[PDB]
Formats: sequence, C-alpha cells, structure tokens
Amino acid sequence: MIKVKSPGRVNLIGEHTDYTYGYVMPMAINLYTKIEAEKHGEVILYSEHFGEERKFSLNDLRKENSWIDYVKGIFWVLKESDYEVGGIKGRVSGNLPLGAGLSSSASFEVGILETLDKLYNLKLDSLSKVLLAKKAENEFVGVPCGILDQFAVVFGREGNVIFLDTHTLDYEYIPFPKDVSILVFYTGVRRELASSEYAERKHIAEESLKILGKGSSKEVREGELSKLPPLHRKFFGYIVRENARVLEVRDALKEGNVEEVGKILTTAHWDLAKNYEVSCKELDFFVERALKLGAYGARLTGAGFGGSAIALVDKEDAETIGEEILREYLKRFPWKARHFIVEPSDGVGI
Ligand SMILES: OC[C@H]1O[C@H](O)[C@H](O)[C@@H](O)[C@H]1O
Repeated sequence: MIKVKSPGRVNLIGEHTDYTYGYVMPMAINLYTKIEAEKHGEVILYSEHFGEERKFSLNDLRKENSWIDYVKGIFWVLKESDYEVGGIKGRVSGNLPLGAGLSSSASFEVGILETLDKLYNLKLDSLSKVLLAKKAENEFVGVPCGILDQFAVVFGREGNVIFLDTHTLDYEYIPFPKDVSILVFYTGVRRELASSEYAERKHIAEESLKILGKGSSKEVREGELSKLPPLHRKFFGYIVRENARVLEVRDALKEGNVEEVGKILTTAHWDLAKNYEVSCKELDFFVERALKLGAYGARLTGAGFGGSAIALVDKEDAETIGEEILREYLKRFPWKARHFIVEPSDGVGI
C-alpha cells in the first residue's frame, strides 16, 4: 500500500493568460486529495467525497460521464504514451473541496498518475507528469484548459509561488512573504455552469493570435490591438495588461513589497470584472469587502463565473476577516460559501 498527497492550487496573478502562452504565477496549497492504494487486476476506487465505489476493467477506458472518467483518462494517456501499467485498488479522500475552483480535477488526476508512477515504478519526470495529466483532461475528459493547474500541483514548493512562462515552460520559484495569509473564499457558486464561457474566451483569444500572426500574447503590445475586431480587442486588451501585471508582481514579491503586490491583484480583479467580463456579483462582493476590512489586495482566482476568490491579508487578521465577510455574505446570497486559510505548499508526493 502507498499513500499519495496531491495538493490543489491557487493562481496569484496571471489569469486567462495560459491559453495564449502568457505568464502565470500559481502556488500549490495545503488542501489535498489523498489516495491510498495497492496493485490490483482491475481499477477499484472508493471516493469519500461521493460515498461510493466505482470500478472498471483495464480493458474498459470508455467514458462513463462520472468522476471515474478522471481516473480512466490517466490510464488512457499512459496507454497512448506507450506505458504498461496494471490496475489499482484504493481509497480517495482528503480536504480539498470539490468544484470550488481550487483544481480538484488537476489534484485528482495528478494524484492518480503519481500513484501509478510509484506502484509501477514508471520513474516519470515532473514535466512529463504535468503534460500527461493535461493531455488526459483535454483529450479524454474533454475539458479545455491550459497548463496552469497541472503545473502548480506538480511543481509547487513550500513557501514559494511559481513564476511560469507557459510558452517556453521556463519557471522560477519566488518566496511568498512571512505572516501574509492567503484567505480563500468559495462563493458556493459552482463555476462549471459557465464552461461554455471559458471555451468562448479561449477560442476568441486563439483567433486573435492568428489575426496578429503571433504565437504568444507575450509578443503582443497594446498598440497592435487596433488590428483586432472590437470584441477580440476588448478581451485581448485584458490579456496584454495581465501579462504585464505578472512581471510587476514578480518584481514586487522579490522585493518583499506586499503592499504593491496587493494593489496589482486588485487592479487585475477589476480588469477581469469589467473588461474580460468573467466575474460575478458574489466574487465582486468578496473583493470589495476584503479591501474595506484591510486586505492588501483581492482577486478572483481561476476561471471566474463563480468558484473562489483570494485575499492577501496579515496572518493574525485572516480568521477575523474571513468570518466577518462570510457572515455578511450569507445574509446576501443563498449559497453554501466557505472560507479557508491556505499557504504555499509542496507539489504532489508521498
Ligand atoms: O487563468 C484561467 C484558468 O482557468 C482554469 O482554471 C484553467 O484550468 C486554467 O488552465 C486557466 O486557464
């Protein structure tokens, strides 16, 4: 029997940049999918979240339109990439909330991959783990996504965020400040409802790159955007400013300038809300109130349209701010909102 712990993730800055090969800055967080498993002739897994066992023969990588598809996708990508692995039997648990925008998909996928890597001695390198997991999600599960989530879950390091160039896959660890907490606020609005909106943004951005004759948004300046159609131009304008914001956060973090990091996150949030049109009133409520209550800055994290937001707050104030906002929020909105205090953590391992 082996036990794997696979973290979720939060993106600090660099939202909706990964599918145009821009800059991102995620961290693994200390909320986890846990998998305890051993070799078996078929695949049998009990999910504590769902309170159920699902199984399949290794022969049977047909989509079933249930959570077991994330497991089949890993077996599929390994087979398609010329690895021979056997079955597993075990239990999936942990404290990472599902469908909250903290990447339980990448957490789970990478956790299963790591379980197979260890049981079957595959000796996968970290980058391979990221690419295989991404490929499973894109091509088997059928969720468009960029590399952000998988990269964080694998490459996370305790006390650090990851500065990543998604075009080249060059990356750098940057220390996160002492006694500054990341307050995570889940709106209780499941973001999966607007997955068509994500696909629309991704498709417009890709089309925009082709119009501009460029391979990455890094190569694009605000002046060239006149060449794009008005809707393409509005959205791409956000992307260009966001790439620049990532580089500024990088410089500010390396100086320990938390106040400036916070200011940039807040600017980014409003740019997302007003120009990229991917926020919602629940998210904006959290951001505005977090700022009034003394956060250095706040921003939605992940795709938007629900899910979670983050606020950078003094460690000794994080619980109080989270509690005060949650209480106000529940009077205003009917959803099962939750708050978590998280810290930058190590990536997947045993
Ligand atoms: O930054 C937006 C973010 O949206 C989702 O979380 C995707 O899975 C990521 O790859 C990224 O595109």
